[PDB]
Amino acid sequence: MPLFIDDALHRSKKYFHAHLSELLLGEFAGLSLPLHPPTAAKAAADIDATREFIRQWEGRDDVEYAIRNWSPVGLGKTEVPVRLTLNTTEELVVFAQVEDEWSSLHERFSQLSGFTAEVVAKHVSLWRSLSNDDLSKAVLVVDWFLKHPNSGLLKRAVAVEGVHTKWLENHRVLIETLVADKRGEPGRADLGLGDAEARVRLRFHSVDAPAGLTDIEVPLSNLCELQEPQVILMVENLDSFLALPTWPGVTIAWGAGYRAVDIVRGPYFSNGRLLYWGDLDLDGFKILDGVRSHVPHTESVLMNSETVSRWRYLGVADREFKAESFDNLHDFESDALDLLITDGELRIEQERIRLDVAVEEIEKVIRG
Amino acid sequence: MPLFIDDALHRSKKYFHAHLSELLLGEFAGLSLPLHPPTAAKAAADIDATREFIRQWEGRDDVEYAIRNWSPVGLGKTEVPVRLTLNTTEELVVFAQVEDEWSSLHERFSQLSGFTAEVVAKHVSLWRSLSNDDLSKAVLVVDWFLKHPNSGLLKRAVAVEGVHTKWLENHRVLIETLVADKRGEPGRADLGLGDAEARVRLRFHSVDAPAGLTDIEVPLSNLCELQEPQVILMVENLDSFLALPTWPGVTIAWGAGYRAVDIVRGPYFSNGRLLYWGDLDLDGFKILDGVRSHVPHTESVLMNSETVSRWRYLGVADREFKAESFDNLHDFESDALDLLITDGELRIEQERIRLDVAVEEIEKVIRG
Repeated sequence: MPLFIDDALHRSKKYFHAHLSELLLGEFAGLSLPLHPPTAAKAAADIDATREFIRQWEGRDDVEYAIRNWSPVGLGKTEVPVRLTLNTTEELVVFAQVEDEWSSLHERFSQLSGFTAEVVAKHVSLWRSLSNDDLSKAVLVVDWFLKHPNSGLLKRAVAVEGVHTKWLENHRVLIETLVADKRGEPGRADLGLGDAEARVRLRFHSVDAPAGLTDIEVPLSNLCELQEPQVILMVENLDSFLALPTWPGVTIAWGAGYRAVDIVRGPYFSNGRLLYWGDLDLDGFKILDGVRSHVPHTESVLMNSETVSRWRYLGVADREFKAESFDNLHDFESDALDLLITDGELRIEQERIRLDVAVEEIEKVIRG
Repeated sequence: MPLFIDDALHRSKKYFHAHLSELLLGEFAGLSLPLHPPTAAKAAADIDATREFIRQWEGRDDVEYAIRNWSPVGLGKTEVPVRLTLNTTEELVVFAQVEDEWSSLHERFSQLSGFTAEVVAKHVSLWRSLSNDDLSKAVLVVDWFLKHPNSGLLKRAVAVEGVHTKWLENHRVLIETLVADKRGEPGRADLGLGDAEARVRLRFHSVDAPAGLTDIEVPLSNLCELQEPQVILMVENLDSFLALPTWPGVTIAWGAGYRAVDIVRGPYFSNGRLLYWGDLDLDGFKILDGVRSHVPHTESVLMNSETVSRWRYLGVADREFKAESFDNLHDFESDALDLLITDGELRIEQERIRLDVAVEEIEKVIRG
């Protein structure tokens, strides 16, 4: 089919957008589009559209013309445009009508001349839409990450002017690439940003309270400053954790559900006898399994078929129950979870156990 | 209009439900419903419906009948039912067809005979739908609240079997009424339940860290176990609070927004020089005002027209701005809030201040 000038314009702009990387590198191979001039029969079938096709190309210096003999259809020998060829990037950009976009791209590109041009061009998609101020901030941030490698600092501790956390996160992939470039690392550099926040809550009896503080929440990293505990009681439910009294030599730990598995990776938790009390449901047993995966001498409390049998009348159906296998449960815990399964996937929350009964069973287990 | 038997049944049941309190008290005044027998003309216009009306009442001992003379319409003297009268609660309940509901209501009511019958009947709406087990638990809970007045304990510390927090809350108004009854208090008793709310977060320099713990979160009640601070830096935004370094003799406190006003009620906060750093918006200044309402020597940091003037280019419009007057701001803070107002209700979040600049201004203010 005949390629009209509007169609060539569209294809040229589409190609320009498809090869933005190469053009910024000066790697323009040229674009050649055949215009497919009408056959004699088509020229005779629609004389006016064929005239329009030819007229749209007349007088262009980048267009090849050829004489076709249409004498059999009464038009005689007529010169028709056959092919557009754009050899230079300037010809493409002026033809594709993208001069302002190209100038803005080169201006932004030139602001990035401190980095490898090849890498910049390959990821043009990351920066073509940024403001010049955003680019200047980006350069400043890259220098900051090069001067403070593995800072371990929170995203907020990047003290670069105009750089707030939401902005730094939004362009993060670009920053990682540019840090990799300056470091000579492939792809994306580790920024060495931190997250901190590894926290755990502990309660003490007044005789053991560090500096007399009987209820503290600390980062896991500070646990080495404490006296080693003889007994740790980890409690999943917070309300049960808070209602318990405190005992000499016993550190009470809040398990915070599944967070228990990450918490027990701290050496503090292996230095004592670890007792765990969770929910009587799938999730409590899965947390117990994960805890023993790091501290195998973990003893369960109130997570036995005897307690289940007593308190199942307050159980509700666990709505999310999916049979999962746990490798680190003892037989009596497999028996208790199976017992919860068969009564209709029961969940017996810790809060349904009478606090005094839980205290009595805990005291029995702790005393040995 | 003639009242058919179905309509009387409906009205009797509706009345029964409307006076449930009085019936349980034996205060049944009787129900009298006039049946409005047809006039001669209506009896003649619809002979069959009139026959049905009469037939539905025939043979009932509680129905008054009267002879109407319908001879002018060819029916002669005909006896017609004129009025239903139910004098006893049994007649009403059997007629209203609510025997099972009435028996269940009295059984539940008899379970409440330990309390004033009048009060129980007046609030029948609170208990008619409970199970007998829920009633037994309620009695046990009432005895618990009578034996532990002003316990200050959390809802979870109610160690009554089968009573969990969600259940105790769902029936709470009923429990308060019953405790009031046994206490001889009008209406609803204070249960004397607590909320054990507090929680302030503190960071220390390593030389001041209690037992070497440099980042702790404690209940406000534990603050008396700490050494009195020389300087407190309260920070509203958490990310700024965490990114700051720690200084000798300086305790950094997390203000947690509006929670700062309740936190500073602790004597710990008056024992030192209290510095506050909040957001540059309406909320930060309102928190500062509330803080000084308890600790008048509170000094603001970075909440001045100089800092505003420098960082306003990162401000955004505060969308919830409502002109509020604050009594405890100093003139330079009124000037800074007014400056935020006039540039279009700006919010300049703490995270937009360069961390090193905030550190420098904080260090200047702390050093004096």
